[PDB]
Amino acid sequence: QYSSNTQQGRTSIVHLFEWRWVDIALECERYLAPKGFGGVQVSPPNENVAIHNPFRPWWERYQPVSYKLCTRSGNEDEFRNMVTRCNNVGVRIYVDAVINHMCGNAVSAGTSSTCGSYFNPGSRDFPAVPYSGWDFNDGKCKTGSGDIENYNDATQVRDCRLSGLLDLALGKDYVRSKIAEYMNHLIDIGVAGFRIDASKHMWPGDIKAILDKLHNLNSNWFPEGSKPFIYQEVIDLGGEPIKSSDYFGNGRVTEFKYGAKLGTVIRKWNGEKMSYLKNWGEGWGFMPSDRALVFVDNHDNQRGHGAGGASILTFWDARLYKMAVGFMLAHPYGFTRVMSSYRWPRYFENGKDVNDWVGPPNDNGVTKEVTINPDTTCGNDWVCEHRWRQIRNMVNFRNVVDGQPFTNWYDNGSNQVAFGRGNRGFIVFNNDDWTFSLTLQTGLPAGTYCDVISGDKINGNCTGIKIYVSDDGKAHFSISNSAEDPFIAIHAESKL
Amino acid sequence: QYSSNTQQGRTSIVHLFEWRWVDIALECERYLAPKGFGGVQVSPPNENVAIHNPFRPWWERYQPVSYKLCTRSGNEDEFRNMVTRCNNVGVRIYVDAVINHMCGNAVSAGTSSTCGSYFNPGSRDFPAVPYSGWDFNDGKCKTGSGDIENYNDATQVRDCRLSGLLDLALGKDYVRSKIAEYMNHLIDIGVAGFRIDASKHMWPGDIKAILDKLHNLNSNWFPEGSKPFIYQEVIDLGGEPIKSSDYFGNGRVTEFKYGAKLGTVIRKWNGEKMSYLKNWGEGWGFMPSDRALVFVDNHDNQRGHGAGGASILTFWDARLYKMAVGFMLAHPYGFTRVMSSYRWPRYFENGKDVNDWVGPPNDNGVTKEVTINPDTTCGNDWVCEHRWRQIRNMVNFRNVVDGQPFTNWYDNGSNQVAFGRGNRGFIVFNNDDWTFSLTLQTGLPAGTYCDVISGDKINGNCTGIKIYVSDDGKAHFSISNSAEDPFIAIHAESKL
Ligand SMILES: [Ca+2]
Ligand SMILES: [Ca+2]
Ligand SMILES: [Cl-]
Ligand SMILES: [Cl-]
Repeated sequence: QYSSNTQQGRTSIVHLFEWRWVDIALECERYLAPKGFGGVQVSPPNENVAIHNPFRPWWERYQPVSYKLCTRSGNEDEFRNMVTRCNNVGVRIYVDAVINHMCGNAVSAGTSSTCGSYFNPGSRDFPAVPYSGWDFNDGKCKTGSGDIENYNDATQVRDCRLSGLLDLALGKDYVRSKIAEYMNHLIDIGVAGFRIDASKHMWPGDIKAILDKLHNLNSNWFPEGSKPFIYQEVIDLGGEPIKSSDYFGNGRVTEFKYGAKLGTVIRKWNGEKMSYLKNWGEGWGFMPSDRALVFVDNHDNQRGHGAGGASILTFWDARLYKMAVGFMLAHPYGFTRVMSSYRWPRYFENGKDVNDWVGPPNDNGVTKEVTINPDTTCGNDWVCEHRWRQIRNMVNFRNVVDGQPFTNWYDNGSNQVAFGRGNRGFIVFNNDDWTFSLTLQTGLPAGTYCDVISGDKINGNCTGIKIYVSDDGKAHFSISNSAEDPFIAIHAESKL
Repeated sequence: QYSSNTQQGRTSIVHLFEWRWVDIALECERYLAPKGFGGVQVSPPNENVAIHNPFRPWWERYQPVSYKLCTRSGNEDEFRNMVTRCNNVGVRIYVDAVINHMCGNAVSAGTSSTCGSYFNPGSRDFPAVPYSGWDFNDGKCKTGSGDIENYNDATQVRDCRLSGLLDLALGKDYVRSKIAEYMNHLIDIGVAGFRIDASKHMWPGDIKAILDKLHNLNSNWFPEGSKPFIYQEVIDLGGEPIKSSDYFGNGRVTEFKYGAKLGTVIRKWNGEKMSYLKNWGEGWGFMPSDRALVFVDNHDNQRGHGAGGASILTFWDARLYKMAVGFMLAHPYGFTRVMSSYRWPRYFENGKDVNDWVGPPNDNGVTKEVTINPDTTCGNDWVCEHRWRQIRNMVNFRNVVDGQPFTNWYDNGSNQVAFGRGNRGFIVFNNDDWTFSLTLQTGLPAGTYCDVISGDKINGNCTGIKIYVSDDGKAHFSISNSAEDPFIAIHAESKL
């Protein structure tokens, strides 16, 4: 469950948040694959509730109605097509498994669901699964409201409803089998792994129990004995009885400390600065590197009230986003995931985004297709950070320097750093307010390297900055505190 | 060190942030004392640096220059006068001890100091103490910058400089004696205890070592064997090697989880709601009640980037501030402290308050006196939350119900709660968006009680809401979701 199952060098997976299958299919073939991306974190592919108030939320997909692969992204047919096509290009698909609950109990009974299955939350009836009264933890939960009231009572966290969300009774085999059936169905199609949603609200043991019921990856794209890659969403920044570690037995864990801290350091808040990043990794109190799944921002927290808080850097602050993402990708710690969002009428009001609920760009609740522009950017309001050059090349930079150790770190006791990955890469940062000039030991073979940030190496030449390295490995760098991008990166493949 | 040393029933101490001695003297006599306040947390009474950039900060008082009781609040003469006068009315004085460091090392040498003592930070010379090179942890600190670089290395946290702040060598006896001398000087004047600043950056043992060198409270106002009340500033919300508990041996600890969480619950963020507050206290993972020192907001975090984050409620959001403060005071857990701030040109910019550095209201760096208006409010820009009726009476409510157990808790599985303190008090809350009507068991003797929130009991009558309780203890309540104050509180002394 620890192996990504990616294909050939590929070190990172992108989350094409709320995208439609037909669009990820294409995206895979036309970009993802040729641009070295490992895989795609898809949105909950199961039939969910249709929330009309507010209008079609970004979170209605985390409120299950059945396990029919039939969401706003498409139907099973379209879904299979995507996996098949993406797999044919070495781009893995990772399904967002929503398995601790169904929809909110308050929700009105009816057919208001992405696939039209009937369902009555008040009576606990989900005929399309099927689930019923005794398949939910109603009895088991010890709280007065039946809701999670105190995150200090590890037990009520897993046995009670998260925000009123009907908590499936995962202790029962009927339920574990129904879920395993769902996840196995996916696997048979060609899935490479999952993102176990709300892992904190599930007993590690239950998650294991369920995982153990899984088949092996489809012999048609994976080797014999391939195990579904498993990363579980657990938000643990201390202060709670439940610890990320509690889940290492099932697979990787989402390290939310990573993105939080990094952002705090890039934003230069709380006296933090980049020179303090010498021992970035387990050194800053982060879960063991090969049990971690990192990212700067994830779909949820990029909206402000996630784990990190206002400190989380998102696409909105591009100049600093690109940097934090660049640093992350360049550093060896954890397994990386890059975000790819969509734009929305962000309107802050005393502390909150009154619109952080807004769903994907659409036309009367119908998700807009992702259109590509001659300059490789997207249309219809899809941000497409994964297509940005500064990130894209760094997504590749990671690939190129894979396996190489962290070294040749330099700092100016401020915000001007730089470090390399063995002899295949080097990256230099300047988050200070004064031009950065100095000759650094790049630990790279002599030659002329193209900065894959300001440009690329095309037809034997750089389109951006050129860096000159000499036998002794040294090279001079110059990054103005107001440069387009205050950081430069070079690697074995960007050498002329 | 655990006993507050307060006087007769008095359960809470107010922090008259940045106030001048002459003003606290008066305040004590004219208000504090008659209104049942226990004590006052004064600002660092020692000579500090004079920061002209930005102009006279709220934090220059946490950057020591000598131990001369001579700050912007006044001179020793004025200081003694305050203590003497306040003590004469049963109002204790608690000094903010700034003892882990002096000023920042970067600071220019000179006499730019509240009392004019000379001092050279670069050479480590504080002739007015006196301290010198070997009296600071310069050697001891293992980091490269000499600054605290990783809060995951408990040891460098106490041996290295906090934000460049020269870290006093508290391992040495010369230093412990110099500090003890300072704290003992204070005690001889009439101090009741302290607030040990930056306790996290000091070894529990050092703090004990220093405390042990202290005399006993002045026999002129305290009983024989009175021990200085000790509450240490330690910000611990988990995730770190250093734990609040690590200091229980010295005295109480600032529980920052309290204010954070409560605010999150009142703001109705992260699915939180008041009905979940059944077992508020150690039940929510908080440090042992009689080792805790609670508050909603403290001088630091009320500015946003403190422990709690944007979740911390301050005077700015009065409607919700009053409630959180009311709940806190009404609930038995921990020893309470109420904040009293001053207004400032708050200007937010992408995440931060570009003015959270602004000092107290003034006239060319001279602190403005605190003026009182006919309606009991303050002038010259001093907020004076401690004078607000909703708080003031609750500060007394605590006194009245002292010793009584938590009971008769009620919730509507939402935000409409209520609970009582034995048979001397009852409080009802409505933080829901719909009028609150219901007959609750107040566990109070039958009679007609005045709501000490909407009004008072004066000359045998209520000036605000009247609550009618019958023998059976029941009483009806009605709080509109848009009432002036969405919570009502009654107690033994507000009965006609
Ligand atoms: Ca659960
Ligand atoms: Ca220290
Ligand atoms: Cl996630
Ligand atoms: Cl404090």
